[PDB]
Formats: sequence, structure tokens, C-alpha cells
Amino acid sequence: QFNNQNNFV
Repeated sequence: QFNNQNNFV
């Protein structure tokens, strides 16, 4: 399981 979340502000 690959879980990936990224926020760019």
C-alpha cells in the first residue's frame, strides 16, 4: 500500500 498526499501553497 502506497499512501501519498502533498499540499503546495
